[PDB]
Amino acid sequence: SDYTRSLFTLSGPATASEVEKHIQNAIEFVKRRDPDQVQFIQAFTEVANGLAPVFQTDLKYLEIFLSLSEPERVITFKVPWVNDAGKLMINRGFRVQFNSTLGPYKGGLRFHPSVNLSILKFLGFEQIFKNSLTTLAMGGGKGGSDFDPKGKSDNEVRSFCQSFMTELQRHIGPDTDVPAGDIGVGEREIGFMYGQYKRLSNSSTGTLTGKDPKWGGSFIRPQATGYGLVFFVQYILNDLHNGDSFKGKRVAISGSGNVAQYAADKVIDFGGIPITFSDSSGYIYEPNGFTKEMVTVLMELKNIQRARVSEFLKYSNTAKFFPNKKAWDVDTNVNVALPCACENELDKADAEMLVKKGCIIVGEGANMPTTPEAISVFKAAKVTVCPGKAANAGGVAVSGLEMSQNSQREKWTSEKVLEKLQDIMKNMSKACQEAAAKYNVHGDIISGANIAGFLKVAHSYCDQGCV
Amino acid sequence: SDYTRSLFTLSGPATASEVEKHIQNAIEFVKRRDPDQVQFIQAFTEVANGLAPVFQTDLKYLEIFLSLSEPERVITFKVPWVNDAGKLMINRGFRVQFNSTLGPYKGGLRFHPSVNLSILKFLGFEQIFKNSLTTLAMGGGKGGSDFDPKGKSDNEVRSFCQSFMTELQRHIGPDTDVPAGDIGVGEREIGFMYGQYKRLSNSSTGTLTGKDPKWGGSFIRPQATGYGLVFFVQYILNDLHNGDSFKGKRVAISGSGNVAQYAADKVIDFGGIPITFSDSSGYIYEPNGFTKEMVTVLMELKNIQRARVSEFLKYSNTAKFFPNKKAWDVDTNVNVALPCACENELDKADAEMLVKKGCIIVGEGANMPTTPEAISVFKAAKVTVCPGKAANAGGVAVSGLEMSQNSQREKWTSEKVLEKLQDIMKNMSKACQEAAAKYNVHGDIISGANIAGFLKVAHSYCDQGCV
Amino acid sequence: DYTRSLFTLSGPATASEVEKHIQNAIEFVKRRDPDQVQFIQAFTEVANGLAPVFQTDLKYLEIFLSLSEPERVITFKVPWVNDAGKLMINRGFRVQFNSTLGPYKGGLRFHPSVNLSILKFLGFEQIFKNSLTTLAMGGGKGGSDFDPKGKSDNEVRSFCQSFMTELQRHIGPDTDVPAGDIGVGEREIGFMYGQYKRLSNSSTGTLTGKDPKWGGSFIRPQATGYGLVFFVQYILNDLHNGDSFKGKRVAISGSGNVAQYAADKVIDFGGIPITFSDSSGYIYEPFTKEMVTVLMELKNIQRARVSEFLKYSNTAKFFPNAWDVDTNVALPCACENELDKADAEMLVKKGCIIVGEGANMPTTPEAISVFKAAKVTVCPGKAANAGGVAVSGLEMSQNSQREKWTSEKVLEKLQDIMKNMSKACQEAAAKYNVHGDIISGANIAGFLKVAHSYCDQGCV
Ligand SMILES: NC(=O)c1ccc[n+]([C@@H]2O[C@H](COP(=O)([O-])OP(=O)(O)OC[C@H]3O[C@@H](n4cnc5c(N)ncnc54)[C@H](OP(=O)(O)O)[C@@H]3O)[C@@H](O)[C@H]2O)c1
Ligand SMILES: NC(=O)c1ccc[n+]([C@@H]2O[C@H](COP(=O)([O-])OP(=O)(O)OC[C@H]3O[C@@H](n4cnc5c(N)ncnc54)[C@H](OP(=O)(O)O)[C@@H]3O)[C@@H](O)[C@H]2O)c1
Ligand SMILES: NC(=O)c1ccc[n+]([C@@H]2O[C@H](COP(=O)([O-])OP(=O)(O)OC[C@H]3O[C@@H](n4cnc5c(N)ncnc54)[C@H](OP(=O)(O)O)[C@@H]3O)[C@@H](O)[C@H]2O)c1
Repeated sequence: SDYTRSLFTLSGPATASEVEKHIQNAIEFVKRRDPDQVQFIQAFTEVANGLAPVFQTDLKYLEIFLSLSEPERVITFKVPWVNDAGKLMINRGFRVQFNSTLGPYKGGLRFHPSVNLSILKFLGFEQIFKNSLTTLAMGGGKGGSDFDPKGKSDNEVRSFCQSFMTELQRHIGPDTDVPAGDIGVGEREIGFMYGQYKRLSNSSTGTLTGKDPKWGGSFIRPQATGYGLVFFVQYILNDLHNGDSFKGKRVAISGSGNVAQYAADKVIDFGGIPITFSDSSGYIYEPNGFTKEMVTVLMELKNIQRARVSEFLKYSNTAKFFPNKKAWDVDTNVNVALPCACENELDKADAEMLVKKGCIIVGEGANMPTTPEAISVFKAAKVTVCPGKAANAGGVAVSGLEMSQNSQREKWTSEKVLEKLQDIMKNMSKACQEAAAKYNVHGDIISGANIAGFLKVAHSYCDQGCV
Repeated sequence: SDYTRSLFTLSGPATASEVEKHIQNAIEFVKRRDPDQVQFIQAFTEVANGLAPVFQTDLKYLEIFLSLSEPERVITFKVPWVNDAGKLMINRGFRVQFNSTLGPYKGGLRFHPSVNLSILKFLGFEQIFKNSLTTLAMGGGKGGSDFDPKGKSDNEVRSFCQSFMTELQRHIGPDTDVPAGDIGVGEREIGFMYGQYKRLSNSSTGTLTGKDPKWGGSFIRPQATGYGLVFFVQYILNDLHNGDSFKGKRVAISGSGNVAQYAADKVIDFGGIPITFSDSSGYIYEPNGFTKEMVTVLMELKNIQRARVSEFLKYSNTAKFFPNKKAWDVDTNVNVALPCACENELDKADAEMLVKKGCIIVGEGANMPTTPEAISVFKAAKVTVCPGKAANAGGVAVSGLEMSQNSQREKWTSEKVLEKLQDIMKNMSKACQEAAAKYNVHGDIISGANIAGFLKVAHSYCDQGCV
Repeated sequence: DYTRSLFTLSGPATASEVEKHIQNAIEFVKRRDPDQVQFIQAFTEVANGLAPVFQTDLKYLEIFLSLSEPERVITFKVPWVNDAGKLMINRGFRVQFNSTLGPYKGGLRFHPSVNLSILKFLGFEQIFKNSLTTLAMGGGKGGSDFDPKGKSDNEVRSFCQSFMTELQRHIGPDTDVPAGDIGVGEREIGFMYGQYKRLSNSSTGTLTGKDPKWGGSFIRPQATGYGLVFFVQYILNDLHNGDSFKGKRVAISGSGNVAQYAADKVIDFGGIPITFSDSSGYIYEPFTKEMVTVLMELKNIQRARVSEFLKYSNTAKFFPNAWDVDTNVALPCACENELDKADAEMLVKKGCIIVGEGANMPTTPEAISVFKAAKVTVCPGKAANAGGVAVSGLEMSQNSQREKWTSEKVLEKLQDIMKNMSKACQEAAAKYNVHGDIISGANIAGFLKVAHSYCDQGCV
């Protein structure tokens, strides 16, 4: 029942070495088209290599992957605005509308002086497949500006947000493109942009996500990524570790932001014991673990005071702080590791420590926390690694549930949103295992997440005539 | 109260003979407007004759009926496309937007060399009143082209589908007109047309039904018509036969396609015993019935092997095959007959056999299976006949549920779709019973389906000012 | 100035200070687009030509910098199926740079070399060339890396239709009117117009370069050559005290459409075209209208060399491997950098008083210094070869009026555009204290009309 077979030049099975040669030809082609987009080339390389098992079954999938690598539409535009000194400023705005096969373009907006086309293309490309994994009808996109919010008054941010949306509104809509927040775009910016969009469009629709619950926002948004991480690991523990669970397990958490805080809260609900938190200055350790009340104290320190983790020692006599050390160094048995801080935070040496300390599963809350060599250590040790692209998708999944609520003109209760998120992570975990088994890398959830995300997009793309 | 009375020339009660004359005047008027639309004239005649009891209460309903017989909008358009040899081809495309009183125009697309305006008008006119019966907010329409898919490559169908949708997209939309599949338009064509519509409109909406579950499709689509038939008959048995049920009932099913297969499955869920299946070559018979396992084997033979019913004897020692005979000929008591093969399959002699064999109810899975002379035999014998326009509407009902899921941006589970389909058939059966009791006679479900479908449109038409 | 308070830089500056500020502007442009080599060079060259304006008020350098950011750039995937039935994906672009003076206007280029940096450089320069025409046209440029060579007519048709299926969403008669360029001629304009009309369900002037049977204009082939002669003639009257082409021996380089029709209009003005050229060599006849027709037919149908025509004229002489022929007005109409320092000294010694550029940048910088010292006026190409874009604007006017003009009416309007363009260049040169420098005057006039209008409109 393949109606698009004739369109593709490459076809049929291939050996592993043949597939790498074809992947190299694809990477070179991407290089020639965009010679200096370093981040985008690297993202294409990583995703392609993660799909090698699929390409071995049929090389047509590599051709589909290459055709998806070209964005459907990119809009770059001048943004004029007047600052509080009365001077004209000009910034660059972007919206990369990468793929809409499974639904409207979906993806955050980043306001940061480092923003450029290469960065937004790399984030938008990966966003296609993370959004695919949520099982929701969402395509992939990303946008933003080189506008730097730092040092700017509230009114200057309002002026820029209004000018930025004056152009962007022409290209977005509730069934077309639904942007969201990112670095530099939080509740303040989403509100300013929503007001401008509503005024110009003369409509109240779900054209942005991350909105305040008072006007179209959703519950569980702050907790989504941390909770979704724990839901995913809990389901992987049951399915792959023969009925195991978080109950009674000591959990080493890195990071102390929203992902780490709310992952800790859900671990406690499941009976686990979170023992560590961390930041760039060091890590704190509670030998008998953190309680919900203790996590609340930490949340106030990080979210209100924006303090270092060492400050928690003022509130707990049992807590110990270790400067310039990672959470993985803690001297105690650790049964579960949840890196929720930043990319490359868990390296080869960290993985070797955790294996000896008794770690059975790793759950990635941050993006690409585990180094390639650390993943090799865990694979050899038979320690399951839950990939971030599936496990940390709770935030975008709730963004889709926000679109659903706006489409339904109904605000769900917090309990209903939480049930929907857990069920999404349940279905996502099953899809990863099934994809891994079908392609003969059983138990490789990292491969299963790459395969499941890509294949739904690829098959639908051919269903739709490859346009 | 009555706010439109002054608008109508015909009014008031009328005798049966007066109504017969007025129907003739209406038919002649329809002929003069479209002298050579043979199928449309016949469709207008058959629906009109089924509504005589309503016209006897108030002739204004005949004037409303005549006004509904003129489509709100018909669009015909040239469709240029280039075949695989590089030669320009021109086909004719159509969209008959017949009525939108109860909701957006809803109806399938047919690609077949026989397609013309008269055929699409007859299907679109009748579709108004079946879609009304689903209780859902759907109008009536039909479209397609004289394009002949036979002998065409996948690429040639893709080329035609894109050019066809290039024009059609201008006249349809999620709140305006939602086409679907039909003969010559299956998933391949729905996929190709959806991709083109998405590209031109720059939107992801439920503007087509019959979509794949990966991008906006619904569960229960294969099972919808067979399940809905059994749901409808079950409710008629409870309401009209004083708590009767499918439990313990021997069910003679004709046909061996999708309707027959899934009707048997739902019969088993309700405790009935399906004893027969049939095709053009003959019928097979199981004295003690078919199990779900036996139906599964039959489904594989028909859907994959494309075999005849006789092949099933290879898998069952209890099965018996009778060549060149109808399922109604089976020598055993039959309590329920479900004709699911084709029009006019159950004639006067077959009905006389079925009454003597103990048949208490007939449920039409196919279109017009029961001949007029067979219906008279059933009426005298007090055998309930469930009209097909209500009993086989499960497919269109699920298409409405697909629109609901797209509007809500939420994919329902199989179980939720099935419950909603069952509730639709419950309210449809109650409405048919109530209309028959109020206007013609208790237990005449055929009259009740004609009346209930028409009156919801007619009263809504007057509510809306007859525009 | 209602916008004075908006600008950080203000007030007069010395020549060295302007050089410092221009360098700061260039560095800012590089960091934003580090690898857009052609665009950086384009920003640099245009900025240096405006240094006299910047010295009067640094506000203009800040305006120039804000103009260097496109209003809108759209890049899009173009899927199409070739004659073998295989899916092909190409990249399409539309750089909508500036709309201050009117709808975005600029050609479409289909060539494998096409990329964002090139289209930005052409689109930026197009803003100021279109401003010089005096017509209400902004600046833009677009195209695709699609390569027409080796493609069948049907493959070009399929690509053009898919390309326009996306492009139609962003263009329109009052919004953006694309045109042809390398790789986009009558064939492609026709295919794209058909797709646009079908999707938009309208017949409007959203493309220029259209066939006269459906919205096209006369004088389209002849515009650039005719406009060059008009511009030089008006400069001769204005700056050389009533001088004219009549009786003047005209050394013309090249043998394309520009050189041919420039020769035809030179003859109409009473001048004597003495030279033509090709890459293999140049011919010199101590030519008539009949001879030019033969030369055009021989070159345009046979695709022959100029030497082949020398067999057809006994008076013609061919020199293998145009300024070198010696005899008692120079019009370079062949290619860039064709006129070097030594050639300028040759021509000055031969007595040439005016140079008219039909090609892009024919005269080297060192040659311009030689002509400047000799007081030989050089008419910049960006004004003199703008006749094609001017007639494209006249095509928009005819479409807006739903009236097809006679050939005579189109030609009169093209001539009047060049009369007003030459005056605007001269007056700008006088106001900024470089009298007779038509090159600077063309740079100044094109920029100032956009910049002042940009401030009038609130700098949005
Ligand atoms: N929706 C989401 O939130 C979401 C979803 C998927 C992935 N992610 C990824 O998750 C990470 C951030 O999660 P978040 O939202 O909780 O962000 P956040 O609020 O910035 O928290 C990040 C935490 O990591 C810490 N950190 C950074 N570098 C570190 C290092 N080298 N060693 C130890 N701690 C370090 C930070 O401490 P300092 O304050 O000292 O830097 C902070 O406590 C990023 O990688 C992000 O891309 C987030
Ligand atoms: N499924 C739906 O969406 C839907 C909805 C409403 C109404 N219907 C109607 O229901 C009927 C069947 O639908 P389906 O989906 O089951 O189609 P199908 O898959 O073609 O099955 C039709 C069955 O009837 C048999 N048949 C045809 N002519 C016959 C004859 N003269 N005597 C005995 N058997 C005969 C066919 O056997 P052969 O292979 O020998 O022909 C086949 O097994 C048609 O009237 C259709 O229009 C279907
Ligand atoms: N035509 C327009 O609409 C237009 C408008 C504005 C500006 N221009 C500019 O004008 C220039 C030429 O335009 P065109 O219409 O004449 O193009 P064309 O019709 O292709 O003719 C160009 C001619 O120049 C010749 N040539 C190339 N390099 C040469 C060299 N080094 N010495 C002598 N001759 C050389 C070529 O001779 P061969 O036959 O041996 O190749 C060719 O015949 C280009 O720079 C173009 O951008 C054109």
